[PDB]
Amino acid sequence: RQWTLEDFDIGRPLGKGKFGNVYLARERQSKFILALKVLFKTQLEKAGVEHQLRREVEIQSHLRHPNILRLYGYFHDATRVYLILEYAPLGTVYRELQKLSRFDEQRTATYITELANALSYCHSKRVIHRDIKPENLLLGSNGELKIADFGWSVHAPSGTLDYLPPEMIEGRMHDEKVDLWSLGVLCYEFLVGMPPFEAHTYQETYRRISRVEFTFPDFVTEGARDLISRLLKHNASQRLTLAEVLEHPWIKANSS
Ligand SMILES: O=C(Nc1cccc(Cl)c1)Nc1ncc(CCNc2ncnc3ccsc23)s1
Repeated sequence: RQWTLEDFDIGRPLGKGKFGNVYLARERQSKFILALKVLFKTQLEKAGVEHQLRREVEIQSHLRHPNILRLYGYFHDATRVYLILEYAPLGTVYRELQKLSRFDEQRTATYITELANALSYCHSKRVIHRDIKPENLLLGSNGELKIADFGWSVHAPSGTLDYLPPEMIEGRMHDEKVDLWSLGVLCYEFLVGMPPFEAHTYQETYRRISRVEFTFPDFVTEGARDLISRLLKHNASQRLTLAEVLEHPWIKANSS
């Protein structure tokens, strides 16, 4: 179907960045509710990202998983590009973490399981996400995690610095293990309420990631310390596999 903007009723903003806003939308004919992200062509070409966008759409025509948000298609006009997305009724994990401050051990491990299942599938098709962070994790109507925004994704091998591994911040070669590090940064932020290498400047953060300089607060349990520490390894190969995450005593104990 050759979609046009007139096929939709547009509703409230769902979110917004400086690439474009996301709006609630309803397809006029079916009454189907979805999300429309409105990207400006000027912004995309002035940043030379039009190719990464074209690849995202292409990657998202193949990926089908309950824990990956759907990109149903796209259409353009004179000035803007419109992405046709699955609506995530419970919003972002980013907003949920701001509200709750931090996540208990049970909801953390459940998210990490859902994220690990999504990434396991992605890594099978040789797709690496590279941009795992709370703002790209959204919540389905049953509170289930969905990974979103495949714009920075690539086939392996190939904002803030908080979630990026050493091999990536140092402009070097990298593979799947990128997502494995980001999963460990997430586990930590879920539990603590802030990411492990947080600093007030880009340059302090960069120093902390490459030297892997992080400490745990008192309340983090030994099983969680163990998971996170086996994930946040400078040497990519030493890290841990998704299968080792999913079969981890802490995940098994606490995941629902
Ligand atoms: O942005 C891109 N690609 C992109 C953008 C700019 C440049 C390039 Cl190169 C690529 N892709 C995305 N895929 C999913 C996205 C999530 C949109 N947000 C939401 N979607 C559904 N429900 C809710 C509810 C709360 S927010 C929200 S964004």
